[PDB]
Amino acid sequence: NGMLYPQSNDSRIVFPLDGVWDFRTAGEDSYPAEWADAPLPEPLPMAVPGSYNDQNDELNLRAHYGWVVYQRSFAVPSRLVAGQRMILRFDAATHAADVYLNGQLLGSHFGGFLPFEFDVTSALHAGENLLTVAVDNRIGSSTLPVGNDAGTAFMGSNVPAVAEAKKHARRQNLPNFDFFNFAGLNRHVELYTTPADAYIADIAITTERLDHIAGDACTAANALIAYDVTFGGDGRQVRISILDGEGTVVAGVTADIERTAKASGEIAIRDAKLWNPGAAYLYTAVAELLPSRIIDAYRQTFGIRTVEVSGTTFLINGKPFYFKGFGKHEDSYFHGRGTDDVLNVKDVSLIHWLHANSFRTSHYPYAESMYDLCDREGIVIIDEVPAVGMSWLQYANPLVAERHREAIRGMIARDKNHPCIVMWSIANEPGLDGDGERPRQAYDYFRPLYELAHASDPQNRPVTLVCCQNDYTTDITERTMDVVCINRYYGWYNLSGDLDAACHALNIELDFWENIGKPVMFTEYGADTIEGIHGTHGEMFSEEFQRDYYARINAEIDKRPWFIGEQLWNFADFATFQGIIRVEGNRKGILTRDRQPKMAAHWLRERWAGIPDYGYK
Amino acid sequence: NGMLYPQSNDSRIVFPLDGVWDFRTAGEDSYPAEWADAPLPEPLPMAVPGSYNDQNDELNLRAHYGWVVYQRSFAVPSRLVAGQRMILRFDAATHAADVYLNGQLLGSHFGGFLPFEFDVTSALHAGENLLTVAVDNRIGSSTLPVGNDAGTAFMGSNVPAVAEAKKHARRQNLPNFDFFNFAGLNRHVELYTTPADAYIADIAITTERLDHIAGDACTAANALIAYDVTFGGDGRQVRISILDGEGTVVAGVTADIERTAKASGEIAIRDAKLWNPGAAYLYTAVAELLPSRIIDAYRQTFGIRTVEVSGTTFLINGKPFYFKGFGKHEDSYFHGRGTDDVLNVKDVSLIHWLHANSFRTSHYPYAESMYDLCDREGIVIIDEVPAVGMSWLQYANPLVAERHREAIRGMIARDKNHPCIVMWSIANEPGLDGDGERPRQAYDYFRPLYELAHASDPQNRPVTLVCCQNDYTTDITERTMDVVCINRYYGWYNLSGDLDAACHALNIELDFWENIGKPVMFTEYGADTIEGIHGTHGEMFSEEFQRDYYARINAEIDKRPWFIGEQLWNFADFATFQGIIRVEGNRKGILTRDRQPKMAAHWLRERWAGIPDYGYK
Ligand SMILES: CCCCCCCCC[C@@H]1NC[C@@H](O)[C@H](O)[C@H]1C(=O)O
Ligand SMILES: CCCCCCCCC[C@@H]1NC[C@@H](O)[C@H](O)[C@H]1C(=O)O
Repeated sequence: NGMLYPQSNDSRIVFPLDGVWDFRTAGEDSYPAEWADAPLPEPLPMAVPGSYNDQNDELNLRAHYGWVVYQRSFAVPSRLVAGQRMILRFDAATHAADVYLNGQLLGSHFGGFLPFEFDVTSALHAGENLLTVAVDNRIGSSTLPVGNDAGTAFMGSNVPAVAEAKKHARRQNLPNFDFFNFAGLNRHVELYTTPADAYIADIAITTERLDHIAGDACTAANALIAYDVTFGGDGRQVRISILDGEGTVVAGVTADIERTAKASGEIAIRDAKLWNPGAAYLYTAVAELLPSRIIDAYRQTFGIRTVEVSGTTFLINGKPFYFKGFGKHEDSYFHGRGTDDVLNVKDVSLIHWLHANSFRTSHYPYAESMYDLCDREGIVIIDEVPAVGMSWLQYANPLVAERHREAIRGMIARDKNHPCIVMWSIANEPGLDGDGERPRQAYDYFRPLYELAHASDPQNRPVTLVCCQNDYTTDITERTMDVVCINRYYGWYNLSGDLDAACHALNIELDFWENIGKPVMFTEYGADTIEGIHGTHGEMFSEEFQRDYYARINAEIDKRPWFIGEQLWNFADFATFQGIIRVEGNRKGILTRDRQPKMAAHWLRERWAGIPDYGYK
Repeated sequence: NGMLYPQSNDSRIVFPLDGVWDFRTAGEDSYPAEWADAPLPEPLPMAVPGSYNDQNDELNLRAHYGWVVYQRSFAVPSRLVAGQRMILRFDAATHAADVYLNGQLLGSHFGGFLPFEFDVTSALHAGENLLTVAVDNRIGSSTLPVGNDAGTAFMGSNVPAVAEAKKHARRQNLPNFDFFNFAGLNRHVELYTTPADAYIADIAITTERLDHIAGDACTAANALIAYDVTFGGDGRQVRISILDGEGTVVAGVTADIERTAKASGEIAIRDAKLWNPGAAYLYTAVAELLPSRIIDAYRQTFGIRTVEVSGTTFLINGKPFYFKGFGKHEDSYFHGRGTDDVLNVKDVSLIHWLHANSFRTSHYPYAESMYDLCDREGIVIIDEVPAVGMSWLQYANPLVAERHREAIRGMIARDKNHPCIVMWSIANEPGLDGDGERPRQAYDYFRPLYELAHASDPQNRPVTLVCCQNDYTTDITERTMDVVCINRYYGWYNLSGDLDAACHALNIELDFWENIGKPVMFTEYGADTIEGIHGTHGEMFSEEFQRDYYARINAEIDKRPWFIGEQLWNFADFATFQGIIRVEGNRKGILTRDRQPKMAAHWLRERWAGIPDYGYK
């Protein structure tokens, strides 16, 4: 269950397997298994980590349907593997993968946005090893994210010629979502080692209680934190040291390991330095398994802070927080969905430049490094599983339910220790409304997932579901979330270009949510905007209209004390499937795809500069 | 002298140090020494490998002048360093660096585009190590590439207000070159191990002779290759096995090591499979130092092919080659000059898409991985040192001369084994013409560098100097190169917009080069072009004008049998210092900065599809 990011220390080494691999496209529903037995014939180069789709302009890999096969060789010193447990970890293979080492199938995985690993201790041998990874890009009615088994894509555009032509068209992934289906080895691949006899398998750190939080929330007189360390392998003990920002041990305990091996307990820290948005502070929990050498160790970063929904407020360290930010995407020009830490570092700086304080991982868990980055940079995150494109067809499918539970458990197991994460999102824009039994069916599907998210998170953070612009009067699910997160496009997708009418409609629905009495925030709202299109009276697609859009809508939500956040759509223009409403993709970015600020970004920067993280409402 | 890329095998391990480091800007001519002794205070995140300049939009790091300081911690298992030689390698730190480990100065380096390394065997210790790297971005009259000590920039735009304001302006780097001065840890950083007592320090493989090359140049009846293995450390022997593309041992010898410890010899390869443009074939030379636990090994890729200038022809494997391609840059939106193998892979695919066969590393050696990529993809390279912006002020400067020799020796030492490299360039557009002694001074400066390039390369490839559009009648240097490489902008920088006149002037200079009797090629020609600007009669900056420009110019050089190549400027739009002729940088790319094809790219693709690598002229 534990998926601690690979670490190098005196007991452990990490051997990265990133670089330029060999690559071949394969079939729509199969690939030659014998490619695992020998070097790929006539291979293409393919960099990893990275989406494969934009890495070859001779081919049209964006149109590819089905399987591809990656391959590379590697060798490590015998003395490095000797006596060690050898683990091969894939940070992400999108969407499904079969992995072979030296011709042996290690196993398979389906989640396209969460890490998986294999014990390769016995499959490894001395000298060159052959690692073959088949990756499947297919989406459909039983995958998360959701594809369509027939028809059209998301927001897509009677005639007999059409029916016949459609029946013989080349097979394509038909996504029920608005972002391009970038596939492949999107995140890092690495071999790593642990001790074999006994080893640290998982660590969970929680902030249990804060006593006498300072007025500025910089410190608390006392902080009670809890630790939970799980072990694998096989009067044993683990030592736990708490290190402050300077590396000073400010607390330490030695705990007994009890048999499923586990050690758990609490630690009191006086004058604890708290983690806040805009003012990060990180401790390190060092776990050392006890017996020019010693034994196993792991260093787990964490931050001390509480999160609590109280009435219509969202309290971080007892202070009323206001979200400023956006949904993002892991999306960029050559990498596609490939992780890029240069871009992550830049984007975090841009979030500061904008005076935003938060974002949501729309619509899939992001690369782990981005959460570490936001931990140290004081940026708050809503962590979201790839459950986008869902409707009643999915709710009745047990395989989908299991994959959804897998995604929630996987995300929370991977990300539980990040102080920057303050809330979980269990879906984006599922079908929730309508008549007959449909609302009840949606509720019965999502409620146990809400409960699972609460049970899985030792910190017990709030849980939301990001809601589509729907009939809010027949939707009975969204109102039961801890925070109401709504996606609204009044004035863009309806009442188009009419901001007076858009504001009127918005205010009517806001009267509804006011009456609901839950804290509410925007998680999406915006307008496609082509940089350089200008007007004295801004029309749809102009920079001025995007600017006007946010000025009008935000003036309306400023009047509502129970409206605790504004996350717009989107941080930056991003790639989608082609279609009549997509001008080189989705253009609702306040930044261009190359991260350049449109007029609305400047306006928002000015607004957000005057809005404090705490106490705005 | 040897700088073999770090390799992992049974005798060696590589520990990458890439990732998100700590970072601070520092002073114009200094940095705080105590930053090397303890964790950086209030650090910024900075991804490495990458330029730092575009990784923080809160700061204006493009305007930064002077030093910055990088830092990170790392730990490796004691059992892995035990008894090993520990080397810390920097693939590139631009432009100069001081490196510290655990408070100790390891040493310094100048030269922003070639690797350097330090023996850290004694400076390393158990647990966390603190690695600090100060990086200097300053350029001036004694650096390569060349900066200006005062004035304005490359192609930059008496009045007392101006003189006085200039004297008090913020200090900035003033480039004598047309690409932005991206600085920092542009390429990978890694720790690696070798055996300590004796180890392989360098390998050189050369194609000495080909007997009876096949008609299609796919094979030769016999290939004589030579090996040269250098050792460090301290009846010893090294075994050398030659592996073909399938990993089959096709040849092998055991050689004696003699003292500077060295083994050298020749190997005949029967029915050798040759490396050609558009049809790569690679062998591996496995060098194993002879005495569980064994000794030392390194696997050196190579390709079997000859390069020979004969009269006005450029012969690869005895066949008359024609260059199709462009100058490139290592340049991209967030990385700056940072190496990005996703982008390298994509770019190589685009080179195939265009039906080009070559490029030049304008204006600095590229990341090593790109040469490996071109080795396997059959793309020919002209390898160039950062000697750009040079004039007579530099030729009289001993420090410049020494740095130039360092760049040539370093480049060739690093890159000698790549079959894709067919030619060295010792400078781009230096001052060579004029009256009095200036031409002779230039000749006396460059001739020994020409000679040095020939002496340093065991393959003895042709050597060129890429020549500025100058007075070809007083230039006495360019005509003495092995291949004449000219940069010409008739119709753009002069005879502006008049393609008839441009072609007339071109034909007059071509009449000059016709009599020189050297093979001649374009290494630059082009027109700034803003994608989306159109006209029925294309004017400067329109897509049509760029297209017309290449159509007319190329029609003229097609009439000259001695004109053996066309490399245009540039592959893709790239970042420059700001100025009145730079619209978001240099826009002479036939592709946009995001690698999208302008009209001229389609036209060129069509032309190049009909031009064979061999036998065009
Ligand atoms: C009156 C009907 C209103 C329809 C509301 C549906 C809006 C969905 C908006 C979409 N929501 C999800 C996101 O991934 C997409 O990029 C975003 C978009 O299209 O820009
Ligand atoms: C009338 C003749 C004036 C001299 C012409 C010199 C042209 C130099 C061209 C420049 N040559 C070098 C290259 O790095 C630059 O990017 C390129 C350019 O500006 O586009």
